[PDB]
Amino acid sequence: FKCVNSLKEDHNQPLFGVQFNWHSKEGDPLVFATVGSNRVTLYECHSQGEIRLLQSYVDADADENFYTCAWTYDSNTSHPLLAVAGSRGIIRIINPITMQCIKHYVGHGNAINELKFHPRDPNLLLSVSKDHALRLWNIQTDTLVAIFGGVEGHRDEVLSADYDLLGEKIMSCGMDHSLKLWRINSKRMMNAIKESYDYNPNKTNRPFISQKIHFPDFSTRDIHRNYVDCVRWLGDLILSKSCENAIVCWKPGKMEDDIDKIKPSESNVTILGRFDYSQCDIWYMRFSMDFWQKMLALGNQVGKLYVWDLECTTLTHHKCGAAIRQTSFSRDSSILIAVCDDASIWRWDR
Ligand SMILES: CS(=O)(=O)c1ccc(-c2cnc(NCc3cccc4c3CCO4)n3cnnc23)cc1
Ligand SMILES: [Mg+2]
Ligand SMILES: [Mg+2]
Ligand SMILES: [Mg+2]
Repeated sequence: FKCVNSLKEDHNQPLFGVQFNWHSKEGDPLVFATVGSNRVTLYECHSQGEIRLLQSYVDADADENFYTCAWTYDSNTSHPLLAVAGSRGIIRIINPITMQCIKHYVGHGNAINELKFHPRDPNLLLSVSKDHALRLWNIQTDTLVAIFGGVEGHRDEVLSADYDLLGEKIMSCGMDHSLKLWRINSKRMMNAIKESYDYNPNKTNRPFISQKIHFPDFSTRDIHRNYVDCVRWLGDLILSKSCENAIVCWKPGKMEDDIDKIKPSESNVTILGRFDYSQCDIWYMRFSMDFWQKMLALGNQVGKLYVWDLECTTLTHHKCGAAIRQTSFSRDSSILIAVCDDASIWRWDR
């Protein structure tokens, strides 16, 4: 990788999120979104390292602090859509063509730390919050499908979550040092999703009733000893990190235990490997994988970018010295974008 370009957003506030739109065809514009301050900005990647500013969304609330964004598409037209959220605990769905807010969802008792769209169902949006819960939304019918949390749910702020490859299950993590598994392919969750598609408030005076999932399908506090701020699936395996200068690769149960045979009382975990690095011991630092899950990237607190081949390399620039909060690879993995605490954006080309 070579650093081909960089820019600084005029708001001068930290950028906490960056996502390339992976829902565009080959030959279509390479677009990425950044989120920082109360702003959402779209950029287009062109040849010879050129970055073109497309549009900017500025939230009506000046006190909003966007922490996360995630792309989807409208199933009927294939038109892209962008979901954003942060400190206000409000999810906003933005039309990226006009950069206008189409709709909003309220419900979480606090800030939203991460948003993820179901890998198969583009209408299924997952949010994780400081209120200790995860929420699954159906954005086609504007319904709250399920709330994951309660007694045996997270006991502190949820920082991250990820769906597995097929979207049959979710792994979540947070400030309680725990990683929790929630199956959404159960008869209960499959019926709840089916019911959310039939719901329409114009044909009934009764509200749609959300599933209250109080119990995870697996839980562990034996991987990390501090806030777990990033979790991703790698097939049936899990990649997770805390502020202990390591990304841990692990699985629930014993070495040969099938993840779909695991009982909720499973007390074993198996560590399969570790990706070690330096100076990334502050909270709220996200790692990312390319579409192919062949590369793993993580920025550190002094602007160094670590890249590992999943099938190490350190990317540095003398002008890049602020914490890299999040990175995103373009769908073809030819471009890696890093966003920083000083509102700076860095473009690395393969
Ligand atoms: C020192 S400072 O500049 O004043 C500052 C201020 C706020 C935050 C902050 C960032 N991000 C989130 N949530 C999203 C999140 C969650 C897990 C990992 C992760 C992210 C974003 C990048 O990596 N926050 C929730 N509460 N505060 C925060 C960090 C530093
Ligand atoms: Mg084996
Ligand atoms: Mg299976
Ligand atoms: Mg063990």
